[PDB]
Parts: sequence; C-alpha cells; structure tokens
Amino acid sequence: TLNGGITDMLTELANFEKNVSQAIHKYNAYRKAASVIAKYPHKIKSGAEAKKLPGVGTKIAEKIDEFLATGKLRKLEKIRQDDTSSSINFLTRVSGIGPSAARKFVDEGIKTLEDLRKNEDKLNHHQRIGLKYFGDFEKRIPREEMLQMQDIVLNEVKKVDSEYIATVCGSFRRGAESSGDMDVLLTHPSFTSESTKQPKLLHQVVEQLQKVHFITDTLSKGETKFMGVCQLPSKNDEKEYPHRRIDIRLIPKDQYYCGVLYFTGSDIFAKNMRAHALEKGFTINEYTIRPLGVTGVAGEPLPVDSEKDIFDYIQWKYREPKDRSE
DNA sequence: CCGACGTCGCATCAGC
DNA sequence: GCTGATGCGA
DNA sequence: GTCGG
Ligand SMILES: Cc1cn([C@H]2C[C@H](O)[C@@H](COP(=O)(O)NP(=O)(O)OP(=O)(O)O)O2)c(=O)[nH]c1=O
Ligand SMILES: [Mn+2]
Ligand SMILES: [Mn+2]
Ligand code: NA
Ligand code: NA
Repeated sequence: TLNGGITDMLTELANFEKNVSQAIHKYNAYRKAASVIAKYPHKIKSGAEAKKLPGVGTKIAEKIDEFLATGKLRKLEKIRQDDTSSSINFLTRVSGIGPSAARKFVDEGIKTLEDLRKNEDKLNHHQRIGLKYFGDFEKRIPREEMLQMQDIVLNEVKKVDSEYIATVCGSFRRGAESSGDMDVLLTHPSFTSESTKQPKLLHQVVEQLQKVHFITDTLSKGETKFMGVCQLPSKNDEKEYPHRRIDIRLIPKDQYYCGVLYFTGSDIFAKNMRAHALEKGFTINEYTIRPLGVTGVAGEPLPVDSEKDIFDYIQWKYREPKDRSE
C-alpha cells in the first residue's frame, strides 16, 4: 500500500471509463497502470518516476503529479459531483447490472437502491438476486470462513461420486487472507476433451449442494459453469453468515492444468499472461495453449503436464500462486 | 503516427 | 426452434 | 490511455 492513494485514483478512473464512458480499453489502460504501480516497491515521488513504468504514459503521469501536489484530482472531483455518473457508477455495483443496463435505468429515473427495490419487476433474474444480496456481496470473506466452505464443498462433492476432484482456486489458492468470493474447479474422469461419458456432471454437484442448503441461489447455470450464491451454516442462537457469491467450473480432466492456471488468477495476471502469450506466438485459454502458425491461426494443443509447462512455453519463469497477485 | 488491446461461458435479444 | 450479436461476468 | 513497430 506504498502508493495506495495513486492506485485508488486510477482504479476509480478505470471504473468511470468502463461504467460511464463505456470505453473498455481506457478501463484496461487504467487497470494495468494501477497494477504495475501497486507492485512498485517505492513510494512514488513524481509522475515522471511513474512514467518509467510500462503502462504509465503521459496523461497518467500528469494526474499522478496533480494528485501528489494537491492530494486529489479535479477530474475525479467533478465526476463525483455529477449525478448521472454517480448514479450509473452505483447501479453497476449490483451483480448483473452492467454499464448498459445502469444507464438504461437512470434514464427511467431508477437510480437509487430504493428505486430498485420498488422496481423489482424490471430486473432480470440475475439482477434480482444481485439486489437481494447487495449488502452481503459487499463484504469480504475471511480465510477462516473460506476454509469452512472448502471442506463442505469438497466433502459434498465426495458424496456424489468419489472420483470428483474439487479444487478451490481464485484468490484463496493465492493464499489471500480474505476473498471476494469462492471459486471452485471441478474435474471428473467421465469428462475429458475426448468425450463426455456422463451428462449432468455439474448438475448433480449443484443439486447436492442445494440439498444441504449450502447453495441458496442461482445466477446462471450451464454444463460447465455455475454462477450462484452460497451460505455457511450457523450454530444455535447465533446470527447468520452473510450470503456469498460462488463460481463453479467443470473442466475436462485432461485439461486440468490450463484450467487451474486460468481460475487461480489474478484477473490482471491472467490477462497479462495471455497477452504475453500472443507476443510469444501462442494463444491460451482455460483448456489449452495452442501455437499460432505463420498465418495467425491456432494449431493443435501442446502437451501440458503442469502449470509450469505453460510458463515454459511463453518463456516465463514459474511463479507460485501467491506470487500471481497482479 | 496508429492499430491493437485475453478469451471464454451463460442469459437474452434480434432476425429468420 | 436456430444462429449470431450483445451484455455481463469468470 | 498506452505502446510497439
Ligand atoms: C474477473 C476475471 C476473472 N478471471 C479468472 C482469474 C480469477 O482469479 C478467477 C476467479 O475470478 P474472480 O473470483 O472474479 N477473481 P479472484 O478470486 O482472483 O478475486 P476475489 O478474491 O474474488 O476478488 O477467474 C479472469 O481470467 N478474467 C477476469 O476478468
Ligand atoms: Mn474469487
Ligand atoms: Mn469468482
Ligand atoms: Na511507461
Ligand atoms: Na454489476
């Protein structure tokens, strides 16, 4: 948190450009700059010092100078004072509401938490649930609670079929003391890149987690990705745990390492690894790393037997999950 | 200067 | 119903 | 908004 003030300013500008301007690359430019400054091991003295960092250009250097001089930024100050920008920024915080829907709602005059609650009938299912647990989703999850959620999920998974392997990824696997949500990778020997010997492989796990009232809600559900809500069980007389977002991803068993690399993160790290992969002449997704031919079209999947193999291909020295927090 | 900016899953809509 | 685009999210 | 070429 050496440059907490700086990275906060940039993050707020990224949010503005994404939610209001709907300029996604501006959003990413700010997020990359915030990331590289976040891991800069010096307390930045000037915008020029920051300009040396990759991702920081002239315009951001000037804002860093203004911030360091006065303690704030006029551009952000004005944005904060604007009703439409402030209202749109807020509505996007509800899960399922993006830049488009937020702007749409404000146009109708729907622009407060209270405005939303009286207009429940104008939200889709995802947005409905996002509103429902708006407060709960603001809260972090302490690693202790994550550890409880881990054993529940992993044990419930064991009961449906002993051949299911469940791995908690995301920030948890990176050893975070607190997480925004729970991210779960799922593998079963009946599901490979070569066939699907069993239907409903993800459904049965969702079903089982619902039966024990762990999973409480569903945002979206397909044959490989579940997006929903879960809650820890509480003892007698004690207040309830907050409801928590949970993502579950069923990935073909033989493609585990690309999957576990993808879902481990971080978000920016994953974005950066694939960007670097392109520079090296590869393409990486959650399933495979494929080489790009002379024409630019991806070839056949390269063999992978570890997370490290993927690092080796794009000529990166390996980094532990706890060192991938960009 | 100026093109390019990771890659994919699910919900939902237009258009047929 | 399908396909392709768009919105939102991992 | 930034950058490689
Ligand atoms: C949001 C996001 C996630 N991911 C991958 C990397 C994340 O670690 C993984 C889980 O998504 P997440 O839970 O939204 N990110 P997290 O677990 O690292 O962070 P947190 O503790 O939930 O805030 O999915 C991307 O590859 N691109 C993205 O834009
Ligand atoms: Mn997470
Ligand atoms: Mn998640
Ligand atoms: Na730079
Ligand atoms: Na949202």
